[PDB]
Amino acid sequence: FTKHICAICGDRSSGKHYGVYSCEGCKGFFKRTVRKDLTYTCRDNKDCLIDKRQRNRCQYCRYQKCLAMGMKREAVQEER
Amino acid sequence: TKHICAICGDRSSGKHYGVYSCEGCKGFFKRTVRKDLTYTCRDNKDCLIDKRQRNRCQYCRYQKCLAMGMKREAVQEERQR
DNA sequence: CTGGGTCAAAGTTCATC
DNA sequence: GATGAACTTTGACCCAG
Ligand SMILES: [Zn+2]
Ligand SMILES: [Zn+2]
Ligand SMILES: [Zn+2]
Ligand SMILES: [Zn+2]
Repeated sequence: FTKHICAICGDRSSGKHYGVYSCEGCKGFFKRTVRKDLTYTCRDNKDCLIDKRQRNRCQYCRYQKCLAMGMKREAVQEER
Repeated sequence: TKHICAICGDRSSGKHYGVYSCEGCKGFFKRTVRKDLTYTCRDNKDCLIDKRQRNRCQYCRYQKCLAMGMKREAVQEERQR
């Protein structure tokens, strides 16, 4: 079931992931970012629009928005 | 399931934009859609699109991508380099 | 009331022309 | 700039009280 919306990009959501209502895309993205301790950089103004269509344009801005909406790095477990 | 590109007959590398196709036809469809490129056929819009002559008519290669089922809706926005 | 995993099919890269 | 073989990321769908 996906009755709520993603706080980061506005796509559909099953509910909270890492503390925030998010879609499978934003969940996966935050998980991988944290697991591999990735660092991104914005080529524009560090204010890129994050919606379903544009969410992959800028990883840096997608990641800042994950944090801004409440996703917590501590909620990502170690790899099994 | 097929290992032949439905557009040009070269070995396909998997399904791309809805059609079993090669990396060449995938790449060409992606670029055409992303950049809104329009081509013109020099002959009569019926050029042979095969592994060896696929680049000899962009108009006919693109029309064949569409005819074989490639979907423009499956090409996404360009990401940051 | 959300942790985990996969891998098809999206993506980009860059040597070669 | 265009191409295409090789390389990387995404996210829909599945697992589990
Ligand atoms: Zn999202
Ligand atoms: Zn940005
Ligand atoms: Zn082909
Ligand atoms: Zn032609």
